[PDB]
Amino acid sequence: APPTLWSRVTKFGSGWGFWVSPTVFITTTHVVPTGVKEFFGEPLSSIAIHQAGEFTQFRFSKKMRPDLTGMVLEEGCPEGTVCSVLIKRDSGELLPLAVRMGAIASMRIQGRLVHGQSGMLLTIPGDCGAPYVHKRGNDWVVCGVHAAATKSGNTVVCAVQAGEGETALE
Amino acid sequence: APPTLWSRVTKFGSGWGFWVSPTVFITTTHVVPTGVKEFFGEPLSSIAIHQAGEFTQFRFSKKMRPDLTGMVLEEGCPEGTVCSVLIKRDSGELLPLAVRMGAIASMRIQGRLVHGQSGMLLTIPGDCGAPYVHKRGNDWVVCGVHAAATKSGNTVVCAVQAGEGETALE
Ligand SMILES: [Cl-]
Ligand SMILES: [Cl-]
Ligand SMILES: [Cl-]
Ligand SMILES: [Cl-]
Repeated sequence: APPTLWSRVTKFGSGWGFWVSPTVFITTTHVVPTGVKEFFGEPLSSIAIHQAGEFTQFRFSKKMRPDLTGMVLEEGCPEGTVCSVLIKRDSGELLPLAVRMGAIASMRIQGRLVHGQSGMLLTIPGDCGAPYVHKRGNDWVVCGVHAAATKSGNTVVCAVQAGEGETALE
Repeated sequence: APPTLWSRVTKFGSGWGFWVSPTVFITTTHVVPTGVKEFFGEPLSSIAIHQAGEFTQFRFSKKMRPDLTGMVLEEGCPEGTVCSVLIKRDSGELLPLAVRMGAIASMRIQGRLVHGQSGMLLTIPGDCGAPYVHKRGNDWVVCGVHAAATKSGNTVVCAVQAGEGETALE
């Protein structure tokens, strides 16, 4: 992952989020701060906030990152796709983790149904919101945000956009 | 423009629209058929319909074009960018037109304020909805939908997504 791609990964709430474009930010629902009247200084009424399970998207009225090109956001990826989870730590450390993605499904996690994609590491709770990306040609695609990990044994889950289709369970 | 890119350009209402991804379709507001209860066989309540001036986006619940990758949709492009307007005609003829893009502004056109970008051809009314695209590296970006042309003298306008910013007038 190049520096500019890492620059999209952004501290947010109790986790992280990701600038898909100058105005679009995605993150994991459970890290979104509660009881606030603005995000990044913008009043809530100036933001189109779309939340479905553990997937949250903000579309700001203001260009927040005019330095960035738009990039492609997809609903997960095909079985077996190798992605990178672009984890930043509070210290500043970068920890890109390779993951081989599995099935898209609605999965019960900590009492809630979560629409997401599981994968096997080839994480810590503070990492939630980190993007799952993969390279397509010379460009990068984002396809989920980090939502859960097993206590051991190398399974992770990213939340993905809402959407039903023939390749997903359901 | 490659065949797959052309394949996204789709007859719609009194004009055309464009598949940005398997679920996202953009078109020009004035070509959207009136008094219907579905688009492409999908009931309106199953679609997230976002309309701002002459820019209309549909996000379907069903994957309508699962053959397609997502591609980047931006709000217009920098001054001077050479785009291609991917015009299909009812006969099947392809007529890609080169255009050098100008200012993004809210412009009065036929009595209505239209948020769009003007450009100079380097069209017919039935062409409305055709995408304005430009190549970035090895990939293509869409940045507007055809909305208007001057009676002569080689000016065109594409509608663009809502959004204010330092490079646009307003
Ligand atoms: Cl690399
Ligand atoms: Cl920009
Ligand atoms: Cl070419
Ligand atoms: Cl697909």
